[PDB]
Amino acid sequence: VEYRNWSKPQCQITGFAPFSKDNSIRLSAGGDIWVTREPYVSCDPGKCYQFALGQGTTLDNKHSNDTVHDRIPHRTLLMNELGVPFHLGTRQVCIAWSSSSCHDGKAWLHVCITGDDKNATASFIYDGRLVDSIGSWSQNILRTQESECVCINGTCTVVMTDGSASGRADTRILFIEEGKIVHISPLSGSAQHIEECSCYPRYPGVRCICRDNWKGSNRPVVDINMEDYSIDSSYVCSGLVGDTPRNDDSSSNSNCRNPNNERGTQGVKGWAFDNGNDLWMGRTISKESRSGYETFKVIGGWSTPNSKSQVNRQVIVDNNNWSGYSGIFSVEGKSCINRCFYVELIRGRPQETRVWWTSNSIVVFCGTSGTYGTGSWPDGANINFMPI
Amino acid sequence: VEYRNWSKPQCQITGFAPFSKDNSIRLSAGGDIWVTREPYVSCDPGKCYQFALGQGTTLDNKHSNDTVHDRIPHRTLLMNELGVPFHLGTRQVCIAWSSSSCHDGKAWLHVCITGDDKNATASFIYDGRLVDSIGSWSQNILRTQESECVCINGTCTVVMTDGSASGRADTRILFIEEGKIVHISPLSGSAQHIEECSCYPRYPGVRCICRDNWKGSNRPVVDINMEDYSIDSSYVCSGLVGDTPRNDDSSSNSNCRNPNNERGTQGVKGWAFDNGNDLWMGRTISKESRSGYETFKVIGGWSTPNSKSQVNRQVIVDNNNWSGYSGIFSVEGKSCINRCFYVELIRGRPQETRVWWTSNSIVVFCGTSGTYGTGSWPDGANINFMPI
Amino acid sequence: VEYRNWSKPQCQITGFAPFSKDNSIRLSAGGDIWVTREPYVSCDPGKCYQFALGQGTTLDNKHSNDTVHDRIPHRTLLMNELGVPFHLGTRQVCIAWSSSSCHDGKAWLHVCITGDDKNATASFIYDGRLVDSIGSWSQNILRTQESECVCINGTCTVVMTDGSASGRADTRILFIEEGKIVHISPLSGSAQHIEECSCYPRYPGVRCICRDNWKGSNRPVVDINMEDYSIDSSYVCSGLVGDTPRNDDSSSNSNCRNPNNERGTQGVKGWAFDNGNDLWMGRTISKESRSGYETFKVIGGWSTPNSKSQVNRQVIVDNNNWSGYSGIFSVEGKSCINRCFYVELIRGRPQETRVWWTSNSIVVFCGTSGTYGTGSWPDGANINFMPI
Amino acid sequence: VEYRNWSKPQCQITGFAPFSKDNSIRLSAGGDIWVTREPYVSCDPGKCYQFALGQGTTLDNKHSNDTVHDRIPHRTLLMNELGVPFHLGTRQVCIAWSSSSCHDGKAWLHVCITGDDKNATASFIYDGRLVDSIGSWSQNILRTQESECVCINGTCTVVMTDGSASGRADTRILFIEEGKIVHISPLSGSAQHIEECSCYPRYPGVRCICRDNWKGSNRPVVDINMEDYSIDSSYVCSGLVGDTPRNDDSSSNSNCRNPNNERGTQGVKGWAFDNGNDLWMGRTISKESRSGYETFKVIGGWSTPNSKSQVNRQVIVDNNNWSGYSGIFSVEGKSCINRCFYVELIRGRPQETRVWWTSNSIVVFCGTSGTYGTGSWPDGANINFMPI
Ligand SMILES: *[C@@H]1O[C@H](CO)[C@@H](O[C@@H]2O[C@H](CO)[C@@H](O[C@@H]3O[C@H](CO)[C@@H](O)[C@H](O[C@H]4O[C@H](CO)[C@@H](O)[C@H](O)[C@@H]4O)[C@@H]3O)[C@H](O)[C@H]2NC(C)=O)[C@H](O)[C@H]1NC(C)=O
Ligand SMILES: *[C@@H]1O[C@H](CO)[C@@H](O[C@@H]2O[C@H](CO)[C@@H](O[C@@H]3O[C@H](CO)[C@@H](O)[C@H](O[C@H]4O[C@H](CO)[C@@H](O)[C@H](O)[C@@H]4O)[C@@H]3O)[C@H](O)[C@H]2NC(C)=O)[C@H](O)[C@H]1NC(C)=O
Ligand SMILES: *[C@@H]1O[C@H](CO)[C@@H](O[C@@H]2O[C@H](CO)[C@@H](O[C@@H]3O[C@H](CO)[C@@H](O)[C@H](O[C@H]4O[C@H](CO)[C@@H](O)[C@H](O)[C@@H]4O)[C@@H]3O)[C@H](O)[C@H]2NC(C)=O)[C@H](O)[C@H]1NC(C)=O
Ligand SMILES: *[C@@H]1O[C@H](CO)[C@@H](O[C@@H]2O[C@H](CO)[C@@H](O[C@@H]3O[C@H](CO)[C@@H](O)[C@H](O[C@H]4O[C@H](CO)[C@@H](O)[C@H](O)[C@@H]4O)[C@@H]3O)[C@H](O)[C@H]2NC(C)=O)[C@H](O)[C@H]1NC(C)=O
Ligand SMILES: *[C@@H]1O[C@H](CO)[C@@H](O[C@@H]2O[C@H](CO)[C@@H](O)[C@H](O)[C@H]2NC(C)=O)[C@H](O)[C@H]1NC(C)=O
Ligand SMILES: *[C@@H]1O[C@H](CO)[C@@H](O[C@@H]2O[C@H](CO)[C@@H](O)[C@H](O)[C@H]2NC(C)=O)[C@H](O)[C@H]1NC(C)=O
Ligand SMILES: *[C@@H]1O[C@H](CO)[C@@H](O[C@@H]2O[C@H](CO)[C@@H](O)[C@H](O)[C@H]2NC(C)=O)[C@H](O)[C@H]1NC(C)=O
Ligand SMILES: CO[C@@H]([C@@H]1OC(C(=O)O)=C[C@H](NC(=N)N)[C@H]1NC(C)=O)[C@H](O)CO
Ligand SMILES: CO[C@@H]([C@@H]1OC(C(=O)O)=C[C@H](NC(=N)N)[C@H]1NC(C)=O)[C@H](O)CO
Ligand SMILES: CO[C@@H]([C@@H]1OC(C(=O)O)=C[C@H](NC(=N)N)[C@H]1NC(C)=O)[C@H](O)CO
Ligand SMILES: CO[C@@H]([C@@H]1OC(C(=O)O)=C[C@H](NC(=N)N)[C@H]1NC(C)=O)[C@H](O)CO
Ligand SMILES: *[C@@H]1O[C@H](CO)[C@@H](O)[C@H](O)[C@H]1NC(C)=O
Ligand SMILES: [Ca+2]
Ligand SMILES: [Ca+2]
Ligand SMILES: [Ca+2]
Ligand SMILES: [Ca+2]
Repeated sequence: VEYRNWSKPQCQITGFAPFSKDNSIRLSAGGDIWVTREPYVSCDPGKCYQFALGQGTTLDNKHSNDTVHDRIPHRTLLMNELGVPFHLGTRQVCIAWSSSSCHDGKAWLHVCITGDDKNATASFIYDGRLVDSIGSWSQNILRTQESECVCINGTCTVVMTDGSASGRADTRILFIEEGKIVHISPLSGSAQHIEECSCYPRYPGVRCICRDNWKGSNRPVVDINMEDYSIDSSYVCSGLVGDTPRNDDSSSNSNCRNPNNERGTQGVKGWAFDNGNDLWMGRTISKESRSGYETFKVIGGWSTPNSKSQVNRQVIVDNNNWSGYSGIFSVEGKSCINRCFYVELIRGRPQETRVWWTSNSIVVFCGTSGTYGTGSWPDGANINFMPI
Repeated sequence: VEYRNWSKPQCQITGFAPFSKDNSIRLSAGGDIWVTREPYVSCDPGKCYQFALGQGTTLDNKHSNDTVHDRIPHRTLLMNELGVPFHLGTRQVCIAWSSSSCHDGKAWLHVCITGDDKNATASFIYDGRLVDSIGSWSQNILRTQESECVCINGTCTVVMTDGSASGRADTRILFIEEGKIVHISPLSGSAQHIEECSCYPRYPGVRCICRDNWKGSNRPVVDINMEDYSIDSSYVCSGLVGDTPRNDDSSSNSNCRNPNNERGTQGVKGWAFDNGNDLWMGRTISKESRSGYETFKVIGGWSTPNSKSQVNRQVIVDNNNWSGYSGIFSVEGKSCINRCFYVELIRGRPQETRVWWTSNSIVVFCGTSGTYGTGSWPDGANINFMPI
Repeated sequence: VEYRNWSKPQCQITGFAPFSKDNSIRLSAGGDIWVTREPYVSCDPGKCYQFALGQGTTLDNKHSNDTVHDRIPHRTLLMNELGVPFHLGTRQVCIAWSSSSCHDGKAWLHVCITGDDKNATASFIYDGRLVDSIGSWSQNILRTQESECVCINGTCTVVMTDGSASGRADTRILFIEEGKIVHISPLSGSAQHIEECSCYPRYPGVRCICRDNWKGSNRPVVDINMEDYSIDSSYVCSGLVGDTPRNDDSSSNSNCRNPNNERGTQGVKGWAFDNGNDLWMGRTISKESRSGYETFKVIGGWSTPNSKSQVNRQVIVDNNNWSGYSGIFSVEGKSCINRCFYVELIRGRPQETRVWWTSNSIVVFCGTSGTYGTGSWPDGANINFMPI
Repeated sequence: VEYRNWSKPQCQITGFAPFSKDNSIRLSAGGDIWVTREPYVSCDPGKCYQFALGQGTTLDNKHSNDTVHDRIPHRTLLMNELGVPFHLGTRQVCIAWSSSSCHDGKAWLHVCITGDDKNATASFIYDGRLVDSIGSWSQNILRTQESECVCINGTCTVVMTDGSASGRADTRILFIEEGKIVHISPLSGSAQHIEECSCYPRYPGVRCICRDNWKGSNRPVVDINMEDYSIDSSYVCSGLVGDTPRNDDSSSNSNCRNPNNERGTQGVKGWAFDNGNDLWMGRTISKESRSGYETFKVIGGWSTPNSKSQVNRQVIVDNNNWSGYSGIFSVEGKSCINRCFYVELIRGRPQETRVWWTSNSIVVFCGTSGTYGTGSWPDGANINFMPI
């Protein structure tokens, strides 16, 4: 087996087609299913896997109470084949309240963070064994992507942040070979706050669209040079911005370089990718809450500041339904690299108070060069039918 | 591994022998089992798999209420080794309220349809990745076989329909290579309505026996030429007709060419196959409801219009028990290709109203050249023992 | 992979050592576990599997009521790796209320009998496909070994009986190559009634120790010549007889040739094997009921009529606990063939009437050339703790 | 596949990083999970597995009552991939109330002890078959490591004891090749009582840190020469002793040679390993009970009698939480052999009497040459939420 290089052109897509749905919450009402959040998808050269951070409990279980909280020692990284719900036979791959995983063509890398808020540990597990670890450098919630890392020619890269959630933080980009950290680069460029990067291979480098939790409702961009380890960063050009919260479309802005200072505080993990001058992106339908999910192409959204002409919109989850995090993953085809995305469908607290837990299901779409119709694929559970 | 060509003669059979039974509904009364309908079977070169469309819920689960409905966003294609019940570790292969699957000798193809009735999307997944998609062409419930597609020399074919369920519709035959649609041929010939084809390899081509939901209780036949993509169609000759509803045997007719206009509206998915001038077929025992199931050979049933001489009858499910959809699948043996079939055993609504759900189990038989006895192999659940 | 020839000498054993226990009934009180009976064990060249006839239901399930009955259409052959309890993910390999399975070194053969008492069907499934079938020849409960068949050089043999349970019956020995019946030999010799043979390879032939349900509490022997298909039969010489019911040790007899007419009617499946002039055998401890289980070597038990000197006794299940069927299986070692056995531990009806079901667990022992101690390994469930 | 030689240098470590956690008890409150104790971890050349002794029952099950007891016939060795909780699909590998397992590079060896206290049997299972067995030599609870054995060049060694738990006993070191005992060496050296050895490869030999249940709160050391089968033994030099119970640090002693006679009776399974003159070790935080868990390096802890200079302490489980047994396992990396350890987290009786059962979960850490922070990773179940 050979290392992945991702050295094919990006598939020319017309939009996205339905790929997977796990129905986790509906099933939790009649079966033993893990409580999770922060899911993502990543594929080895043959097949795709779904990941999520468990809460060390199933849903119909008194331990599900108060699982809205982000970090406990019992959170572990769950990994199943895509479409297999997180049942009790699910393997816990490592201890983690923040994680990233990727396959370099030969084996899986998992980056797993756990421990005290002020002094966390990131473990690097490769081909089923612990190879390296690093401790918190800013003593303030060391944290990473919550989606797939990217490997080119045996070197994988992952973005990690330590420091304030609402101010200048310390972001670093790690380069990892067979689980061993070989280089660490500081963030450089004009992005002012970076969290939860959704990264994809863009040979010969890697590109990430992230979350600015401080001053921007426009999404930061991080560009990683795999050859000399140099880093650059900026903001997505599109005037149709990707974060939540954000201003409405008529009053949102981005200049490609700075956070827009428009309802910039807080945010949600999301994604986007460039195609020439244009941009494919997803976002919540609601500008204030994690409700609904839509994708579209912005004409000039990559190259033209404040561009707002969109086309090829698709509703993924209608605005009467809860969404959550979303992220990108890439899949190598015969002659091109396709882009896919997942969206987290969060149920329970804080939005739905009949129950005491917080969990999620997922829905997954992949780029297509063919044609498609319309629909909406929400979580689908009836909150009144759930164990509280 | 090589592409399948199915280039062996058809096995000479004397009837069918018991092969598999999953007992899904009996088990659902004491375990967490998926609610499903529209099951089918298909084998890779090594082993057989059972498929079905989940309802995004288990049976003992409040979400099982009102699962009689055909199309919701939460339906997904389930896939297990044949004989493994749909428990919570079952993989959901794609999002689908209509589907077909087949293995070309190298990898699995799944065709999965979901979304809005008037604007559905068909996804084509090959070797674990989304390769193509197509949108609705008549804006009226794009739909496909609900049984295995057939591949010869790396080209797979699947029959799809869009348009009226009770009038002229738009049926097309897709040719697919490694997940990519390479050609689409319109239906041609004298079949006037085509749904839910049960197809089998008949080298060098493919033959399908389908459901006419409009004017015929005789089953349409679709012949597919894999070399030039040409299509022909007609109706099964046998005067013992295969649809439900239908006239009783003394007053049923087929002329091989036209729908018989005998209780033609509505129908059920079924199968038949030719052996020279003769026909092997199955059908429900009841002529008006999906109750019981029988198989038999009709002498001259392939070649002689209105032939009604049967022999080698076998009861599969006695008429005091519910059946449902049925379909064919083919299995390559050492020197010949065998024909097998499955029967969907529907329990719950609308026929049994003590419970609020609709689900099924399955029973499976394979052609034999040996001898056999008699029996009946129904679902076997006691409706009074079930969670409602 | 090559066909098995079993052409190594038999292991010299000093007794048996603990190998496996599944604890099915204890687990059934807190988990979804199949109701089964008539288990057995068989190994491919790499690993062992446990088999049993399911009753189409789990134990904590209203359908478990009245599972004391032997034959219903919902019984299927279950197959797991040895030591994996029959949970809901268990594969049902075929439809069967009587079965036998074996691996020829290349693939599995399953012989599965189901259908009407007076007209049953045996299906032969090889390498995952139905290859042959045969119908009842005496119209009276066609039935087979309920333990492993034996294959030498690609030809597998299995013993089947059709006819009276309490009088002359029609026993036949089938020879099967890759699932295809190639020859059928009538029983010959002096055994007067043959059921439920426990067979083992004894190169160049196969030897079976069976159950006489008519006139003998001494066990019949069937010898199968794999080269010319000839059959011989007689009775185990040992004066310590293996069936239940039977006379006490002081008044039991066997002459090697005829049924002993000592509490001969009824019986239980059991096993024995020869070592030179001596005999290793197991049996219930109770002479009248399926209670307890013991193994020992009878000096001259193979060659000397009415021999009663035993040595190397081991209690497997003490007499205060229920047992049931037992059978032999053989395992190829580096330089010899080992013999192992399982015993079925029956719980519920008819002996324990607090509950309405009948099920079993298993315990498994293997021949050893080493040393060992003592113990008792019964089912271990508390009938008062069970769902009724 | 080749035999393991473990012929690489030991990894230089700075401490330990989080590796795995199974959350067994939390999950048991909402799912069917095995009752277990005496867990351990061992890896084949590709991946790691978790083992434990089941109690033949799930936790939410009336049979979980009184599972504090050490030895019943229903205990079996469970084996899952590391991180997969012991659900109902878990394989029971053999019958055992004491065990050890290891992989020699080609196949798994399991050593399984069961039966009567005064006459137990040890079974040796290699590559899925029973190869050897040995009976009790002192008629007083034959028992072994409860952690991984170690194989070099096709010879596996395991430490077994028979005799008094509180006085002179009979300890022997077995040498095993493909499951067959080829040599047995008596314990030699100055260790006066040996139980539950935690062994690791230290090419060309094997080293074990054990439990003295009689006179020492310092841990015995056993050195095994794999070339001539010679044995040596002594006690860990460190004045910071590893057993529980023990004296406080100010008044604890070890002279490297004799048991210290400081709260020597009783004990708990634990581990340590050498790095030059220094010692890495773990122990409960409490000196009297199985509460808390800490690791640290003792400068001169291997070579300097009574050394008490520690550095690089890490809390693994804070002292407000229950621990239990702990043990070492070794993982071969690209250029070195790493050392890892697991901690058993015991819940229920005798410490927590709200419930009537005794079970455990596990947490697992691996050596790292990188950096790390702080935390505590206890079982995490709320005893008040548990089925009693
Ligand atoms: C059947 O399905 C197809 C495919 O999904 C669908 O065609 C699509 O329709 C949408 C909506 O009209 C198109 O996307 C739009 O493109 C225009 C530019 O041409 C944009 O202006 C639109 O954005 C505005 O309107 C949106 C609401 O529709 C707002 O949310 C947004 O803020 C803007 O105000 C939007 O991007 C899309 O291009 C086509 N896709 C293709 C491939 O043609 C079709 O309509 C469906 N038919 C029915 C009747 O369901
Ligand atoms: C033991 O099992 C065997 C094998 O299943 C069984 O033999 C079969 O019997 C049936 C019924 O007699 C045969 O099928 C019939 O064939 C005749 C032509 O020879 C047809 O006329 C029959 O059709 C008419 O009758 C049917 C009801 O039986 C009606 O439903 C139908 O509409 C027609 O009116 C029917 O097809 C079959 O050929 C044999 N099979 C073989 C291989 O011989 C046997 O009877 C069983 N024995 C017992 C006592 O159970
Ligand atoms: C520790 O375990 C060992 C191994 O299990 C055990 O040694 C065995 O003891 C039994 C019982 O004494 C021996 O089997 C006996 O052999 C004699 C002939 O030498 C027979 O006469 C015995 O049969 C008679 O007695 C039986 C009851 O014991 C009756 O059931 C039977 O009907 C006969 O009347 C019996 O076969 C066996 O040979 C040894 N095994 C070996 C290898 O030595 C030992 O006793 C155990 N120690 C203790 C004290 O538990
Ligand atoms: C963030 O995490 C890091 C890494 O875990 C942590 O650094 C570690 O701190 C501990 C505690 O200070 C160090 O271990 C100590 O080393 C000294 C020798 O230098 C020993 O004397 C200590 O033992 C004494 O004190 C213990 C209590 O701390 C007693 O239990 C013991 O009996 C002795 O009296 C102890 O071994 C360790 O070396 C460092 N690790 C590294 C690699 O630097 C750091 O403190 C954390 N920061 C915060 C604010 O949480
Ligand atoms: C399944 O859902 C149905 C429909 O919601 C439930 O029956 C309804 O109950 C409401 C309120 O009690 C009535 O007003 C409706 O008339 C009922 N609908 C029908 C068509 O009868 C039913 O209770 C649910 N079943 C279960 C087991 O919860
Ligand atoms: C198992 O089934 C039997 C038979 O139905 C049940 O026993 C019967 O219960 C019915 C219904 O109340 C009574 O009318 C009969 O008198 C009973 N028959 C006998 C033979 O006593 C039994 O209750 C069922 N067991 C369980 C646990 O449901
Ligand atoms: C677990 O088993 C114990 C022992 O049988 C049960 O406690 C006993 O209950 C009996 C009957 O009331 C008393 O007479 C004994 O004194 C109790 N034993 C002890 C040690 O207290 C207990 O009820 C069982 N637990 C559960 C949850 O069923
Ligand atoms: C603390 O909040 C951060 C993360 O935010 C959220 C959320 O749903 O918004 C979920 C995460 N949950 C987990 N990954 N477990 C957080 N991240 C962490 C490390 O808590 C945020 O990005 C600010 O730094
Ligand atoms: C709408 O009815 C169609 C299908 O019919 C039925 C039925 O049990 O008859 C089940 C399917 N259920 C699913 N495949 N989910 C339907 N087909 C669809 C696509 O709904 C029919 O063939 C007429 O067009
Ligand atoms: C009818 O009884 C026969 C079989 O006996 C028994 C038993 O526990 O004794 C279990 C079987 N149960 C199943 N195998 N299912 C039977 N065999 C059959 C075919 O019923 C007996 O050997 C006489 O013929
Ligand atoms: C009897 O106690 C021994 C073992 O003790 C412990 C314990 O938690 O301390 C658990 C074991 N439980 C199991 N291994 N099942 C015991 N060992 C046995 C064989 O009982 C001890 O080391 C003294 O000899
Ligand atoms: C869940 O925990 C909360 C907070 O501690 C408490 O207020 C509430 O009563 C609990 N709810 C349930 C369902 O037990
Ligand atoms: Ca923001
Ligand atoms: Ca019709
Ligand atoms: Ca008898
Ligand atoms: Ca001690």
